[PDB]
Amino acid sequence: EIMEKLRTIVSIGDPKKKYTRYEKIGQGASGTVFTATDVALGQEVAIKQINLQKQPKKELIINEILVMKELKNPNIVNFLDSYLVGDELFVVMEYLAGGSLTDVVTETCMDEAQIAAVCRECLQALEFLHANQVIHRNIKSDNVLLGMEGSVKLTDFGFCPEQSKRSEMVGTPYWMAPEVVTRKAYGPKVDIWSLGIMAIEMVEGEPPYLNENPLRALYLIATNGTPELQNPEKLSPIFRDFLNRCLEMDVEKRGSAKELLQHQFLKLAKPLSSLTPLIAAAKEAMKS
Ligand SMILES: N[C@H]1CC[C@@H](CNc2nccc(Nc3ncc(C(F)(F)F)s3)n2)CC1
Repeated sequence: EIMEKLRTIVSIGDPKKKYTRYEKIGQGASGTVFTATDVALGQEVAIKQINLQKQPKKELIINEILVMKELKNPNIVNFLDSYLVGDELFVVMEYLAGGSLTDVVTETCMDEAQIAAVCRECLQALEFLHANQVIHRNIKSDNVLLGMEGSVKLTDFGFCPEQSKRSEMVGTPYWMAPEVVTRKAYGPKVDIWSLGIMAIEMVEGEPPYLNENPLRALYLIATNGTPELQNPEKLSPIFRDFLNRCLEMDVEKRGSAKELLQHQFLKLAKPLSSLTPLIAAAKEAMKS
């Protein structure tokens, strides 16, 4: 087969002439991710190189790249373009110079206004994914990019994780909502849950359940959910309220993305340029 319908996403041309100074940045289960420079625009991009030959049956399934093509939003890392050489698909996406939310969380302390900005930006992205029936599933520190000009973007989701029951857990899935860990049918609002968790992490410098064995963490998530703050009184009442609405254990009561964009806590937001000192400090701390 000719893999039809590649026509819909591939542009003509050699991606090794359109882009230069490739540098490897991420191996990965089916994907090398490079960084590189557009020879015409100067712009830096991420390029995922995919061997369709080793793409087990996942052929039209992996033209959910076409879904990436249709669904574009300021608060996600967007598809830019794609090229083909032989059976190597190069997918070109936005590159954001900055750091991950994790790095900033580990090396700086954030105030409530800056946390309010991040959450605002994350909720805009969520609202978008949700209106288009995408659940992200992995809303963690590690999948938020903070841009040196104040951009916030979500990263590392599909749709268009499942571990055999017979397997040990090694990692703790600290971000996962209750209804997820007990393997019930779930919806969008799990992303809200996880955002909740992520907000705690921005305050505490760390995720919940890091002192915890994975199976205990699972249990606590199912029975208690709302991880329960080291020192509540440290947080403004409005922020705790925000947390509460995100971390409501009954799905129906927990807030939607759209609801929560109207919550009073996002009115604290500082402008996004307030995130840029956070990044510079994180870069400085990591020169080790
Ligand atoms: N899934 C997480 C997000 C990617 C991250 C890679 N490191 C990094 N560090 C500084 C800036 C930056 N910007 C990016 N823009 C686009 C990008 C790609 F599309 F590759 F994800 S990474 N990325 C580590 C784990």
